[PDB]
Amino acid sequence: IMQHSSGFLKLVDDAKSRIQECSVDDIQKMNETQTLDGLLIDTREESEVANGYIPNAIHLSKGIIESAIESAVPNKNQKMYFYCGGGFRSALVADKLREMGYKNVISVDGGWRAWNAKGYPTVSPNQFRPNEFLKLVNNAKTQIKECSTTELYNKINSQELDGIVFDVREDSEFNRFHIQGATHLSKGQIEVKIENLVPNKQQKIYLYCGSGFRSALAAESLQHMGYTNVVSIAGGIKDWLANNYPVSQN
Amino acid sequence: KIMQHSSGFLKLVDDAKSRIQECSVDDIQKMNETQTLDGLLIDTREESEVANGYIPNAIHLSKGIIESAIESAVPNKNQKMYFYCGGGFRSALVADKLREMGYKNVISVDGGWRAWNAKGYPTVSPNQFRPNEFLKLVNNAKTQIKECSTTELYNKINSQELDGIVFDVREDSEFNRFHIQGATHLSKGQIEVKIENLVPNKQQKIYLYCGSGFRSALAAESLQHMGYTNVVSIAGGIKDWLANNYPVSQN
Ligand SMILES: [Mg+2]
Ligand SMILES: [Mg+2]
Ligand SMILES: [Mg+2]
Repeated sequence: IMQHSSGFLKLVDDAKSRIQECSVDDIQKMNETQTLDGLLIDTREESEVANGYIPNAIHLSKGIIESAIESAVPNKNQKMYFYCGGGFRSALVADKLREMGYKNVISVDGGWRAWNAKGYPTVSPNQFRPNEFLKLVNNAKTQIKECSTTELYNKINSQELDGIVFDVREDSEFNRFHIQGATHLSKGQIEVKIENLVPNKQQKIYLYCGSGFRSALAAESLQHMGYTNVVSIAGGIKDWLANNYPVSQN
Repeated sequence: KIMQHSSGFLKLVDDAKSRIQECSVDDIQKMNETQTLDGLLIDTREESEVANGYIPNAIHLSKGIIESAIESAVPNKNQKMYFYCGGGFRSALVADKLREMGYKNVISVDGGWRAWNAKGYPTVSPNQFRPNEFLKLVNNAKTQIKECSTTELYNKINSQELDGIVFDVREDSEFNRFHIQGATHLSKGQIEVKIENLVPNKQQKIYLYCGSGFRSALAAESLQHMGYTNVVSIAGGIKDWLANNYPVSQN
């Protein structure tokens, strides 16, 4: 039960005179039918969104949204739906973004209170899993060969390395540190560059990333190109560091 | 940049292009020029490529990281997204992979950055970027409000001459890291909701600070619209406080 004060609500009433609102029903119907046609933006505090949020939502708090929106959503025509606890703070957000030139903004009347008053589905932050990414990764792992960090490190340390090692992380990740002697070939660029770099498609190639996941996807892709001896390092450089294996910076 | 793409890569690209929708760089340019862009415009190139310039209205999600990031960054599987790369080839692989994950409202920009520049269309450098509308709002607020320096606030606190209530209007995570000793956390998000209960006397002197002086200026302007007549924003924020080697507090 909120006890909103008169001066706050005067600001809210003024904002609501200028911005478009929709119902929680509109959001729920678009969610259920997979027809949501804008960004759905939770403007509540970090401590509020930790207790659950509306499906398909992203977080940009009212406190930071003006300072962040032009970098995060440069397109002034982008359709955006805002909600907060009760439909009042989100009206102020939509009106400020309208003032900045984002006119395709909608505030969700009633907000989180109305959403839960109708019993609509919610999600916890702890519940989030990148399910489709992990499905793609498991799809790749079924098709490829993998090798542990211990097996690779033991080969390197024993001067029995039997393949080329590529770090398929981003520039910034590789630059901070990498497995010593690894060659940087980002997953973004690997299919473009591999045939010029490694024309022998039977050459043994080890790929690693942060976790074993991006490298598995990259290895599947190289197999589609006819590379027959690609190996992904299970657990990636995270598992490598967990085993206290060493890393190097250029 | 003249590219020499290998046959194996282009077979993958041909397979991807057979399953995804493409548009032209003209379509992107026409939507940009008329402010009618109707989806996210996503540059899938490497960090080192985007650092040399990019297409207006674009955001960056490299092909290397996009599958690992998309469900957190764009949870809505119906979100319309346009992808571009150097030449329309990597971006087709990206669009096809996101389609495989259930993001069907995806389009690859045929010809990519190379066709964009071949037609002489406008580009942005990363160093050109300025949050112009945010800075306009801040200057808008500063015109109307009172400000004082970090040194004025510091001297007042250390003289036991503190004449106002001090609010940190940053986010939860920022306040919990460290704050000016004794300041009450009242986020800019919640300040209008809570201020009348915490400060019923609208002539009570109130100091607001944030990281830079920018959010507190916006918050101070909003408090004035509610009839608070003695709000003061700390120019330069807690960054200028630290710049003067003034100490901070946890808990
Ligand atoms: Mg596959
Ligand atoms: Mg104003
Ligand atoms: Mg404290």
